[PDB]
Amino acid sequence: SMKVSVIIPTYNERENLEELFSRIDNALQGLNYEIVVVDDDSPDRTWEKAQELSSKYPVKVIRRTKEKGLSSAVIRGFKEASGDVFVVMDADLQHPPEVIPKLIEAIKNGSDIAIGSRYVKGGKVENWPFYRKLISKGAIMVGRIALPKIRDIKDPVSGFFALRKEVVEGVELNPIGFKILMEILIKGKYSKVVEVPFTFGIRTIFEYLRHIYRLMKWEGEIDRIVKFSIVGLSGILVNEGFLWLFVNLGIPKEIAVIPAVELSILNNFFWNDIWTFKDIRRGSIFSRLLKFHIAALSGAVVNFIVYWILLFLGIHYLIANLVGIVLSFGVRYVINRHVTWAT
Ligand SMILES: Nc1nc2c(ncn2[C@@H]2O[C@H](COP(=O)(O)OP(=O)(O)O[C@H]3O[C@H](CO)[C@@H](O)[C@H](O)[C@@H]3O)[C@@H](O)[C@H]2O)c(=O)[nH]1
Ligand SMILES: [Mg+2]
Repeated sequence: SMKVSVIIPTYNERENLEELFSRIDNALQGLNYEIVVVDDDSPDRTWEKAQELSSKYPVKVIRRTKEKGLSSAVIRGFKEASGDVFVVMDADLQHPPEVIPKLIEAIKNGSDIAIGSRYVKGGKVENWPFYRKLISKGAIMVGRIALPKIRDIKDPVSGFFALRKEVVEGVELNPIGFKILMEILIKGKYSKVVEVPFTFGIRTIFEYLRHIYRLMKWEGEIDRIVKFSIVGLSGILVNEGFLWLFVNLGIPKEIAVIPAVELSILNNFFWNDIWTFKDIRRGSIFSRLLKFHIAALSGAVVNFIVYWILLFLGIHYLIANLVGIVLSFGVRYVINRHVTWAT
């Protein structure tokens, strides 16, 4: 036997509690389940509805008078729950309790985390327009790319998931976090994660980006970027340095850059292999060298195209030039982190 805590944070949720609880109990009938409801002193009748339903449903109601926030509510729920398996979902019925068996079965089969996912095969998000569905996936893309850990997670931003209690014991999760699932995906202890398709139902970006910056720092990814830029600086030295020498020994300036840029690449790869990424090196050292070349070149292409496009859009050459170097750097790092150094 296992005890299942369905944790549900609430603010102004009322006309949902009756049919929500109805559907949880039917889906979770027989299983030792508890419903933990954290309410941030909502002006809504609720909390008040929830303790009355504590007469007909196993419900433990938490009333926060001087704390607010979706992610902070879930943290508390983790503290107040005695089950072995946690389920987090929303009160507004956008998360269907009928897929909760499918979530817990996935935990039983050996997965530490089970995510109700909109975007895996089978998943749906009805009633949502295509441009709002794009920017969601896309924002998700930025996360999957910036955080290699969650690369394969197609819906890391779900508020609808399940997890084993051991994933969050003794872990400190940011209460200011935008989305709790990713705090768990980054700082949680686990081995397996699975996504479970569900159909999203009927009833900010700069906040999301600061979160990723926080997760990128915590994972040490900001460090990797810092140490990457330092390695690039050395390149500038070895590049210009061998250029001057080359030009002084007769070699024309137009033909001296060619070996000088290449010696800078070799320089930059070397320090990168044995410093920035010494922990995630793999395959041949010649094969990492080959890919690093593809990386430095990819950034050149990205720089060229972005430069010229901005020019056609009317942007100042010096501003188009700066954006084209920045984006070059970004792509060169991403391509290096994911491909050249594939963990
Ligand atoms: N204690 C507390 N509870 C909250 C708060 N805000 C929301 N809750 C509860 O969080 C649930 C969802 O809030 P929504 O306002 O409905 O969020 P959404 O934008 O519709 O859903 C999006 O974010 C969710 C969380 O990640 C996702 O589950 C969903 O996919 C979607 O991305 C509701 O049950 C709501 O009562 C809060 O500030 N404090
Ligand atoms: Mg909602």
